[PDB]
Amino acid sequence: MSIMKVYCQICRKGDNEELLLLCDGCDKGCHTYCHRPKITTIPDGDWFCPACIAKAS
Ligand SMILES: [Zn+2]
Ligand SMILES: [Zn+2]
Repeated sequence: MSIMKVYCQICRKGDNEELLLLCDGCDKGCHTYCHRPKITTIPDGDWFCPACIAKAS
């Protein structure tokens, strides 16, 4: 078996799940308020993290 729990890359906590953004690209997580600059809109759809966007460019 495999158990997967997502934790924020910055604070390493898995609380505040609505605000813990999960990347569709790489499956890593980060809270809106743990990003800098802080994210002040909750994405309505899927999320791609800044590392994945930089690489895709
Ligand atoms: Zn965090
Ligand atoms: Zn990513």
